[PDB]
Amino acid sequence: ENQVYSPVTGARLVAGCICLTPDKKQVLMITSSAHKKRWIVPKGGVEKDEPNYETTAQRETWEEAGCIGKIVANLGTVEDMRPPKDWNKDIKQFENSRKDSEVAKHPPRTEFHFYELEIENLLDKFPECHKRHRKLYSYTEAKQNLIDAKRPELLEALNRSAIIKDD
Ligand SMILES: [Mg+2]
Repeated sequence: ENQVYSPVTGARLVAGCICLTPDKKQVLMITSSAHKKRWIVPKGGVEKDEPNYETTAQRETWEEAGCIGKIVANLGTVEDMRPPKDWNKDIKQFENSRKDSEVAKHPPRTEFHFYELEIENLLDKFPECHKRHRKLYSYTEAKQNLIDAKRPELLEALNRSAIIKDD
């Protein structure tokens, strides 16, 4: 009941960080709690008392990755467009238009507000440090992790960052 939702779409409002090394060659990823073998980036629900998305983003980056640094860019918004859980056994599923196919119209699950952070410190002890792993990855490696994790929206956030893509 601390959770904030879009007054328009009902999507849950979430903020997180693309945390880059000063040389911009690697990004910090954490293992998912829902899927322990899948590598994602730190993010979490904005809480009712938080005054801005930067606050949520830096709180989640500390709670989930033991990462501290400074926000150096606003990477804007991306949306979790994954269908509902009930969808799989539904009657109508897809919409087709002559030269393309799309999944049937639905509201986003989540609206993500992402910021790029320059890592200033990684600490060995942090709130979720026994419940998650956290590791730096080059662009090529991070990109493959996020496809494997089935999170293209997190890949879109990574691609807006200043991470060096010429590995
Ligand atoms: Mg989270």
